[PDB]
Amino acid sequence: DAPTVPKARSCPFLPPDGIADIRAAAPVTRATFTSGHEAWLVTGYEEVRALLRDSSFSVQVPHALATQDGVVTQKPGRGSLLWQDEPEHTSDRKLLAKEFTVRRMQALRPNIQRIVDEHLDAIEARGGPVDLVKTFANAVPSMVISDLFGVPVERRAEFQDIAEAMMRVDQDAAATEAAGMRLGGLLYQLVQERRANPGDDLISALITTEDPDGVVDDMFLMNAAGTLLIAAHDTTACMIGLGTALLLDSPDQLALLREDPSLVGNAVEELLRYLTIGQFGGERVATRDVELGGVRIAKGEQVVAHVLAADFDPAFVEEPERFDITRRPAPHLAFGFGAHQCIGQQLARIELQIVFETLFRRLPGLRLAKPVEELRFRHDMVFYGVHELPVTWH
Ligand code: HEM
Repeated sequence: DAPTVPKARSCPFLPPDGIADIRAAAPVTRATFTSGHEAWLVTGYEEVRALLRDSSFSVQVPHALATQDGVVTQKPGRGSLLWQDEPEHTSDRKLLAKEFTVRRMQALRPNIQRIVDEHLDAIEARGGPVDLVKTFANAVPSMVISDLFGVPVERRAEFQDIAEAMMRVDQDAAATEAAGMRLGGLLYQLVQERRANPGDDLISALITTEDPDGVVDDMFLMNAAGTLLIAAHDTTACMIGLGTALLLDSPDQLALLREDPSLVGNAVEELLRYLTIGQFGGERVATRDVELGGVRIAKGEQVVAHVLAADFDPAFVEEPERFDITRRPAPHLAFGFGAHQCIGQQLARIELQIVFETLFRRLPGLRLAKPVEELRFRHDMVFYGVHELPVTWH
């Protein structure tokens, strides 16, 4: 009856205490997870990469281990990617990737600058103190996605409100469901409206993409839009909030940043590694027997890629436990690895670069409004973060 995965953090910016010792002894081991099911726990950097690169592992798992019951909820179909296996994941990712290009993401920089400035304009008009989460972390990323999707500015308010409601988690089952149906309704109308009046947005591009093959219908488009939005919003928001929190709690690194603004890119990469916000890790099931770190994984067995522990493997980086923005960026696993690796990562990087540069330049002497020990952390969420971040500035 294998030991329960360490979850408790005596320091909120750092991993659960017990994890380092498991990683040093047994980087592939057995554990009991939050559902009460026992699975393979993979904590070593090399092992977690080998696991994520191995296309023997399916993403269509028998148990949701991070959850109270082992119950894998309702899954989306073609175009949603997250729960697809090859060959259909892959060809559908390929279709998506044809239009959701890194070129298209780079082309969104002016948009992101504008959105970031608009939100800061609003923050500075009010003073002082504000909740950065509500007013900035949760708002910017969904607005970036609405530009990606061609949403005109008159339509932003509704999109923002619907995206936000979808995201929040002081909510019972029905409220949660209601928020999802309100979103799906919005995206269905958005799809129709792009079919009527195409534009230069991602959805209009997907509508006319080359589709041999017959697969891009309204359903496929709704699944892709919803997954892009969902995957892009809470993750980026968590990074903005936690990354700001960790920087404000790290006046040493922040000083290095103010002394040398060219460190923003490296800061963003060190923040990604340091926070690895997918705190519980990628869930896979073997579809054949596989050998991983000398240990044999049977067909049908479930495995949890603990990307957070891997991002602190001392074989990955030296003194993994210092938060050091001067590091030359290493290949962290915050965006995953292999076939399911974050498709929007170049966009997330651009957003975070613009956010952190603009935030610290525009609000100099930004400062926590309460102590760090009073902040409330996202203990049980798929994405780790803070619920609120009260701050003031000059
Ligand atoms: C800000 C930080 C973000 C993090 C830390 C993150 C993390 C991830 C991870 C860890 C995966 C792999 C999941 C797994 O292997 O189980 C993934 C996939 C995905 N991400 Fe991100 N993401 C972030 C931002 C974004 C943005 C801006 C977008 C999209 C516009 C995005 C869109 C997606 C999509 C559709 C997938 C699934 C890809 C597939 O399954 O083939 N993410 N993300």
